[PDB]
Amino acid sequence: SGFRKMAFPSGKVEGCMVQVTCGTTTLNGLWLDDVVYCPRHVICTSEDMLNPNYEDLLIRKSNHNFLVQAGNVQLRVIGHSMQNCVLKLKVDTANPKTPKYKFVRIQPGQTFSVLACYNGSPSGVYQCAMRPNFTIKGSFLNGSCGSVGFNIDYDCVSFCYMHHMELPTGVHAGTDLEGNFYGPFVDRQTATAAGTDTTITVNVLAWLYAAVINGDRWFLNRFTTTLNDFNLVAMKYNYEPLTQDHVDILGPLSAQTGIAVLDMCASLKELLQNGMNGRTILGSALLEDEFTPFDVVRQCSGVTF
Amino acid sequence: SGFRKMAFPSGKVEGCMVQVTCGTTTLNGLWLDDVVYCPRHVICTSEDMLNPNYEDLLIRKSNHNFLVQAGNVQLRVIGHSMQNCVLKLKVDTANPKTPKYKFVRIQPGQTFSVLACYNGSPSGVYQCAMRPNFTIKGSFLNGSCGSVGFNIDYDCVSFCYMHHMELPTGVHAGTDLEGNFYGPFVDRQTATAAGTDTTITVNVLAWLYAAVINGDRWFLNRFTTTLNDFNLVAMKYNYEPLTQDHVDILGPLSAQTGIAVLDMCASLKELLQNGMNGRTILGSALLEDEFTPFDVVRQCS
Ligand SMILES: O=c1[nH]c(-c2cccc(Cl)c2)c(-n2nnc3ccccc32)c(=O)n1-c1cncc2ccccc12
Ligand SMILES: O=c1[nH]c(-c2cccc(Cl)c2)c(-n2nnc3ccccc32)c(=O)n1-c1cncc2ccccc12
Ligand SMILES: [Cl-]
Repeated sequence: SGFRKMAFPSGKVEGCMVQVTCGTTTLNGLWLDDVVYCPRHVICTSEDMLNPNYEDLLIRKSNHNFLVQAGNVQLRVIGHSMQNCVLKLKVDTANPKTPKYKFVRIQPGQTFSVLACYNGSPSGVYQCAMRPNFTIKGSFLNGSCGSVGFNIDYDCVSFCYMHHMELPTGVHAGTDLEGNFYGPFVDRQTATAAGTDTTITVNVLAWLYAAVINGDRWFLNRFTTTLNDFNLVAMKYNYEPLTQDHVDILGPLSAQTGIAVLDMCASLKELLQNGMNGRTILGSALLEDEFTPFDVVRQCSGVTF
Repeated sequence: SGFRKMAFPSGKVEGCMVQVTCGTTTLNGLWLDDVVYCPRHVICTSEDMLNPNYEDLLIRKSNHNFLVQAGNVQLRVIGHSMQNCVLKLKVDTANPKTPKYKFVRIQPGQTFSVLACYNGSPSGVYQCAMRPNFTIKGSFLNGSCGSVGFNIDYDCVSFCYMHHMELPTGVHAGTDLEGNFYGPFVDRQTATAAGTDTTITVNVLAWLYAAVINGDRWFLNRFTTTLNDFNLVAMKYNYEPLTQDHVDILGPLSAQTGIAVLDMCASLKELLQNGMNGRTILGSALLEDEFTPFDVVRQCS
């Protein structure tokens, strides 16, 4: 029993983190096979960050301008290229600790484990969700760029996030590993801000199932709802639409608890309309929305990697 | 910016996790140099657990009755010894991935990371605290025993917890890596009562400082309190007393923010007495008590 913010074991990713230095800037890179991936703004001075044309800025660099430190060994850079916002440094040595891996782009609401690093060295690991407004509520200090987010499935690490920037309100923006930012954010100095956010409905439902699995049941009720009737209520409370796919993905939790998804939806409807009336669910006084259905299954069923 | 329940990277501990089988029971062990540590109740059946004579039960076991597997590689046990409530299984091979390590016994209120494992393989990693009643609010299923808690103190892995049992409350109890239980719990079936779980006041104050560092300031006020007067309000609300040592440990955060510790006590006093009035602090509608002062400094600077 129990339910915690639970990250994937991070060892497979730790073995891939390196330090990348260009000029007076140091940040983190991800070393997979014979390529090191890092944010392309490693080549930028703070002065460069205004209307930068990265094609100019990168042609003014050579291989010897990049210093890649992998523990006690210096990897020699033998080529470089950029894939949209991600710089790819070709090195002379394939990382012998490369895990089985994929690059995936996740959807708003999906979660991942962040391995926060400084100077190529892992510092901590925590869970994040990609918010509907395409930010993440991370914990990142100066020097954390190039830290990555990932999920694991069996023996395969699926990298889905590379950290690039902090926004004015203290939330974070970054790219997938193929170099495309999540959301309208850009690796240049602009006066932009995160937009209005919403609550990830399918995740709140997953977490209510986690609560039932752990014995917290006070919020259940006798009612059911149709999917459309639920969504008419959800929109009023700034919740994301629940799709039929979300209902399907919640199936395993419904089977394990015996509570139909639309029955859970009626429970959530009543919590939104009445509040929690001083009670708590899994130690929280708010409805938690950064556990996916799979996060609940992997934790409550003891999946290993 | 930002503030998250952050665990230490688990890779150094992953390299020490092994599977330990005795009879039909499989749980986890910790492989350091040529020794594997695991809960001694691995040798018990559920019927043995009703009234176990661990000394007699261990005498009856042989080295070959302990099956140890590191990944898909089998290790041969060449000795077995009581270590309070854990077993030390001597094996043929020193673990080549043994990190620099020490065994530390932690204090109530201190935090640590847990690598939850099943059958010798890792499931996930999370942060938790040793509660004032010497339980931990973990996430553990059947088969998780032998999973360990740890901190990474600079150049060294500090192992502080090995998991042994879930109490009827759904919270968890275990030993340090010397095999001595935290709290009054025992590795046998009892009508074990758990003490009063109280809130870790020094940690709540640390987390309020984290909130100010991150820009949440609405809860500060111009009232004042003495330490004794604050502590009277604290235990009214089932908070632990705040000691002079706690005040000094909050020194670095009070210096960074410019807010005296007793002035933050005045803020916490008002929050306890009036509530939050529908506002949140660091994304929470409740006061968080599982970040130590050290956790906040580590994460915020
Ligand atoms: O580390 C970083 N480096 C840089 C940086 C980029 C280029 C050159 C240089 Cl010299 C630096 C960041 N910038 N700055 N302007 C940007 C504009 C668009 C994109 C990224 C940007 C940045 O946001 N972060 C940070 C990341 N996460 C948390 C942080 C907390 C506190 C301070 C910085 C944090
Ligand atoms: O895995 C475990 N194994 C055993 C066990 C011990 C001896 C023999 C056998 Cl055959 C089994 C546990 N027991 N049982 N009585 C005990 C009495 C004192 C100490 C430990 C005890 C135990 O509590 N746990 C568990 C640990 N954490 C979470 C759990 C969730 C759900 C079920 C079990 C959980
Ligand atoms: Cl809360």
